[PDB]
Amino acid sequence: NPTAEEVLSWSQNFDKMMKAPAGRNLFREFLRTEYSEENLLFWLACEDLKKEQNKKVIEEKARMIYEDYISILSPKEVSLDSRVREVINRNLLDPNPHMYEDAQLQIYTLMHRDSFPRFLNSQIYKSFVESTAGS
Ligand SMILES: [Ca+2]
Ligand SMILES: [Ca+2]
Repeated sequence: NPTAEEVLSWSQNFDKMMKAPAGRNLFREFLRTEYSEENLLFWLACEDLKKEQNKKVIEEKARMIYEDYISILSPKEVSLDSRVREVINRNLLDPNPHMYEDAQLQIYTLMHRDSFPRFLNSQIYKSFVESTAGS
């Protein structure tokens, strides 16, 4: 169960927050307030895919990820460099569970550099810290 001090410690360590299930859930709540939650949803989907070996499951999950977050027509599309997308598009024709690893790192970095600082300045972050303090 995350304490006030744990929630506060995340302000100096994005990696620590992202390792914590509560860190990811609290961050997600914030991201939805600024309509950038697709980045984290994609990141989580990629984490889940990496744990699969069954070919049908890999195919179905890889294609779902593409359709939800990669296709230029998806409403939950994430922002990726053209070289990353090119390699994804080739891999889509023969899916493997590591095919989103580069895109995952790109989106992690985006979250770290762009939305994370805004999280730390948000009233919702203040309220998270204060909701777990026993004062
Ligand atoms: Ca959005
Ligand atoms: Ca396999």
